[PDB]
Amino acid sequence: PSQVRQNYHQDAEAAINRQINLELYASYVYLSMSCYFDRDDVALKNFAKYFLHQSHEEREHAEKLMKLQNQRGGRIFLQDIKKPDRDDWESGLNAMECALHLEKSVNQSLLELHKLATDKNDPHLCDFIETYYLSEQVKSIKELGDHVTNLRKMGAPEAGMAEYLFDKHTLG
Amino acid sequence: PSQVRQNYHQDAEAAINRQINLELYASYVYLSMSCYFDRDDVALKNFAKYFLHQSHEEREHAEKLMKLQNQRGGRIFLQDIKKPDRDDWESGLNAMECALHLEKSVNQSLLELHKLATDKNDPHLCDFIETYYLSEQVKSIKELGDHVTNLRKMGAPEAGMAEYLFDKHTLG
Amino acid sequence: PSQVRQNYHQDAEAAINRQINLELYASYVYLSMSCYFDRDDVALKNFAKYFLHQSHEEREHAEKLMKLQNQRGGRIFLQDIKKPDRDDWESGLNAMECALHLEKSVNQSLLELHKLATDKNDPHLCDFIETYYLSEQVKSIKELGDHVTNLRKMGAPEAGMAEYLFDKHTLG
Amino acid sequence: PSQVRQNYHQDAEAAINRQINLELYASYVYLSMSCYFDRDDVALKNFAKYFLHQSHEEREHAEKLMKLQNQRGGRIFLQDIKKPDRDDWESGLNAMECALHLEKSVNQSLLELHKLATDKNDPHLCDFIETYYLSEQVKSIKELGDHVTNLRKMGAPEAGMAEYLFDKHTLG
Amino acid sequence: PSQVRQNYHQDAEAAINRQINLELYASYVYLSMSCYFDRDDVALKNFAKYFLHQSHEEREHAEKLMKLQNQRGGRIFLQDIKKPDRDDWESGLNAMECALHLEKSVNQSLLELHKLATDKNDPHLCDFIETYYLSEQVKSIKELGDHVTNLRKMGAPEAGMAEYLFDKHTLG
Amino acid sequence: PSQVRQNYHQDAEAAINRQINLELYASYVYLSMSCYFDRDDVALKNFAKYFLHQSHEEREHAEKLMKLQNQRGGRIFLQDIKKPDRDDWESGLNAMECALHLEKSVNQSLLELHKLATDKNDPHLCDFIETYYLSEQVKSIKELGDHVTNLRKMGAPEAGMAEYLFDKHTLG
Ligand SMILES: [Fe+3]
Ligand SMILES: [Zn+2]
Repeated sequence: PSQVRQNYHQDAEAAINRQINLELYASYVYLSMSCYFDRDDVALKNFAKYFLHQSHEEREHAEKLMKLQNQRGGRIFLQDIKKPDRDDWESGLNAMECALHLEKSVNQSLLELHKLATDKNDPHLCDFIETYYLSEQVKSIKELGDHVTNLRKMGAPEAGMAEYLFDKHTLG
Repeated sequence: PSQVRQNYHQDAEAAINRQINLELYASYVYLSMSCYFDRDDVALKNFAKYFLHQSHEEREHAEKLMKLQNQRGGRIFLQDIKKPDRDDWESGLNAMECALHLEKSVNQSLLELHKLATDKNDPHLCDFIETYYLSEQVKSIKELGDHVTNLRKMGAPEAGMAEYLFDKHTLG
Repeated sequence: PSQVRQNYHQDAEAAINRQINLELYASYVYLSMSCYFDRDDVALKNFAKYFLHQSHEEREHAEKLMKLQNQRGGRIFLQDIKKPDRDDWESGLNAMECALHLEKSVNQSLLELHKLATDKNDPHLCDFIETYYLSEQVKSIKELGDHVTNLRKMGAPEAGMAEYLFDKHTLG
Repeated sequence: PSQVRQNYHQDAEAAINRQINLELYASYVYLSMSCYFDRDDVALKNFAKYFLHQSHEEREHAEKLMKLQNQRGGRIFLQDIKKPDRDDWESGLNAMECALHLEKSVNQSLLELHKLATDKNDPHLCDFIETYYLSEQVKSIKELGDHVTNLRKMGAPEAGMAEYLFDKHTLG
Repeated sequence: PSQVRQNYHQDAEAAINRQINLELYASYVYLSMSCYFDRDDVALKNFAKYFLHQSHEEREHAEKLMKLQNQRGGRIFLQDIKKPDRDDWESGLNAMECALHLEKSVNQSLLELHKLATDKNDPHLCDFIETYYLSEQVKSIKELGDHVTNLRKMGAPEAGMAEYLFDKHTLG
Repeated sequence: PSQVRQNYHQDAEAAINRQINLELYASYVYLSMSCYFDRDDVALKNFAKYFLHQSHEEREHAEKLMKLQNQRGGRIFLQDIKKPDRDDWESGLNAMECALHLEKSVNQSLLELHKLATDKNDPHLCDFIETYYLSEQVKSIKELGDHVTNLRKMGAPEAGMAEYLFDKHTLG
């Protein structure tokens, strides 16, 4: 056992590794979205910038989980970062909806992680999750819901000016 | 259900609405205290300023609860803000004691809210409450206890100079 | 009678208390509108900011009325702040129209207050009203009329881009 | 009962007093380590500075705990601060290992305190512990583990240049 | 013997260790006073700040004695820091009187230390004591006498405003 | 065919996608190395920082390849980022050797990419590779060779002070 490990259940370590993989996958999905919006035939620069920022934020969340794992004496066991479920995201609105679904799934994973840490009576793990990931997930999910709502009202994707003007105003 | 709603129990939403109403009522009570101390026949400008600041802080707490409600996909259902239980607060000491009682009741409501969020396994709600309201309630209750203790020792309300000097020194 | 009171009719005192309640109610209604526009399924951040500013301005108007009441030796008697007539304001255009109606009603109340103060020959009360509330009410009513006109011409709420672009340009 | 006390179990008060004593004892032990490394025949100035900083941080932790106890209406009951288990810490590596053991024991005490506060449904106490002591304990334990690991790899204490160079580089 | 030790009698080393313990005990007593004055039911913030400053100054005096012990080649042998004689100090005036008694006892200990260092013909120890502790003790004892005199004249503790106004003016 | 695509062979598109995957894998491997060196039982902060910087640089290289693919009208097709071949890198010297091998393999892939772009007569692709990846690969491979040489000469890993001093001086 690690010299620093204390009140850090093994299955909490495994859940943290799984959450690290999930955050890396979310970063990869956001990178895919950014790439799709950097396409010449999509050409939504602010959508691409927003999703690239989300990808970097997800990578930072993963790195923070790795730092937490090392802090608690757990060992990081990296897995394959699965490819995003598709390459063509088909619209700014569809990409925002997929990002909302991804952040809701990541929030569900973090909620299960917090539940596990509570069951194992790991107050530091619970505090770390609720301080650095749960509030961030709620804020990101609310922002994505706002984006999806605005795009839907604007008439996206059918209304071609909708996505362009959302790119300029909301994301620019 | 709201597109952003996740792990947000209906009764947690109802408790948040009730807490919003309670914070608005506390703001109204503090406004009443400030108005009472702005009276010509009371004329405690720093008591009035202190209670006006408390009223604005309570309004900000309510607004933050509304922001949380919207963040979690819950719907804000505002109720009548009941009038404060009295218009004449009868002294700086009595007003401070009533403010202490009000903050204790608001803290009890927040504690019940945290208990409900814990029973419903809403870690984000628990973290939000404990981060933005429980520490603030403890600090405010301690400050009000200090104010009441100092006013009682100084001889308020019978010692008419006690309230004036507390207004100038502690609240000024 | 208050030592500072002179040429302040009791019915003027009651009218000022009623106006304080009405301004607090207007603040509450504007807060409700801001909450509605902070919803994930509405997501009009500048509408929410505008109505929150209106709510804070109405609260400041009530605070100034209470300061006036204390200045004149009258006694502030706070009443229940009634719940806003609805929680779902159903559109930016509808919210602006309801705000216009609310400000017109508040202006009518202030006009009746000025008429009363003129009847009781209270020149200071009349000057206070016309200096701090009548001009503000006219300006706010004109601004709300402009907002409603622009939203109606834009095609709101049927034109989904109308409310979004009004949010960005006029309110942003 | 203190006028500010609310949802503060007496046994939580006793546990906080015990944690006060434990943090003061940790401060005393760190002071002893700093003194040992300020010895002419040890002469590790950065080890002494590091352990003096740890002692002052432990004293600040105890001060914050007593501020919390007063904030919650509990009564601080100070006990004898037991002398450190020894005066000669016999090496930088041994002192770092003893500091790691001390911080692990303090973290275990804080974990038991958080468990008790959770059992007594004291969300403010739990939040205070996790916000100000659990994260700090994890960080300090990780830092001490890093220091011990680096000293062991360097060959300390047998390799006499190991402790000196760790003093200069890591602690300097 | 320590390589640096020179003209440093063994009993001078023991007296320095005893004085280190006494200064740590004085720091602990001042910490207890500060905690008592941070209580909600006495709530004298400037009394608490003054006694916390005294506690930190006593800790610094102890640290300087440890530095002197190491400088002279003596070995620091820490003992249990006895708990303060009581937790409830019962008043600002009583706390100031107890602090005066504590500083006079510490001054007596330092005077005996200087007497011993003179008997052992340790001019450096005598100079260190008279330069860093005797003048400080005389100044602190005079300040505490002034505080006690002012509180007694003001009518403390019976005069409730006495302690509050001394807290504000002298200690604030 | 993309409206912007010109002189961009399908083989070049596929090779760019493969190089994107390889750069992402290199970033993942560097992240694994950084995490390994952030372990309590490794505790080489500058090794961890160096490998984290390498991981971020590899991610930036991948992002630049994605930008190039979109610029040329090719379509980014992301694949699974395979887990690094090991989790425990077992040494600073071993990690540097593995990084050298990884950068040599990435440089070989880039060289094959340049060979393909030359065979397909894609001068812009060749220029992009040789301007942004070949010089960087040569510089990184030389730096890693220098690091490995210095660690080997220092006696790493057997000389436990070797890795620590390389961490402080070369990487710090
Ligand atoms: Fe060196
Ligand atoms: Zn002293």
